[PDB]
Amino acid sequence: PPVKGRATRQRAAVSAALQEVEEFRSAQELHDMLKHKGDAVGLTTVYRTLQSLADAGEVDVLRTAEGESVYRRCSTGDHHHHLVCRACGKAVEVEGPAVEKWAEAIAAEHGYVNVAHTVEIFGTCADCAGA
Amino acid sequence: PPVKGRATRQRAAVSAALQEVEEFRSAQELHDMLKHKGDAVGLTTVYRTLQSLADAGEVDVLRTAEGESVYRRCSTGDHHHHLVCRACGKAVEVEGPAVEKWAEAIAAEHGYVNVAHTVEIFGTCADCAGA
Ligand SMILES: [Zn+2]
Ligand SMILES: [Zn+2]
Ligand SMILES: [Zn+2]
Ligand SMILES: [Zn+2]
Ligand SMILES: [Zn+2]
Ligand SMILES: [Zn+2]
Repeated sequence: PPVKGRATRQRAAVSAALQEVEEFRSAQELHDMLKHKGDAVGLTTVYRTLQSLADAGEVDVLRTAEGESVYRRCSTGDHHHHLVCRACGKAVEVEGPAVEKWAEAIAAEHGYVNVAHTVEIFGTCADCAGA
Repeated sequence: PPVKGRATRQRAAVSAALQEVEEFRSAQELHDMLKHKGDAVGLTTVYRTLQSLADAGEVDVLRTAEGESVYRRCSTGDHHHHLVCRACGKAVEVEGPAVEKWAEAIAAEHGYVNVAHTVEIFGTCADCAGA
């Protein structure tokens, strides 16, 4: 995830941390993990970096049930949706043109100019049910 | 909108105020308009009664983009999704089988035991362009 400004070891470290993992996580959790592995990087610094990255779109955002935003550097850059298990945190890249066509159709029927769909599916793995 | 608690003027007043308005609105906005109407009801009371109603399923919840929560009453008791114009705040309920079929297919393919899909979509309506 290249940054608009000059690259610095803090930005490189947070980028390495983002690409290191695949689950969704907030600024606090990634701050914890980077400090524990030996980065010593600021909370507001990582917050600003992920704000800039989300503005660039290199990472994907998701508001949890409480409300806090979690972030995930997704491999696929095209339009896509994520199936997320809260017990595991794993994200599966799922995309369907049917929902996009439905959104376009309902927007046209209602005469709406632009459509910005917010779709998320929350579930549990089969292993989660098993003990 | 019956409330699980005993019959009191607070619950009746907040339920009537919610019924009168047909726009997604935050707890603070509901408290302010209730105060202006002369109810003189507490903000914590508004929050508690609103949470009780949301747990009862008689009301529809939604999370704002910035983080706050808005709530609205829809006449239909059946499951439905919402199109909400951020510029005006007006919300309209629709239902399309395609999202349900896609969710079922994804759950079957990935083996997820149970899933909970949230589909709330946003777009500007015609009067926004009109001047
Ligand atoms: Zn992705
Ligand atoms: Zn999509
Ligand atoms: Zn799981
Ligand atoms: Zn509704
Ligand atoms: Zn509008
Ligand atoms: Zn649905």
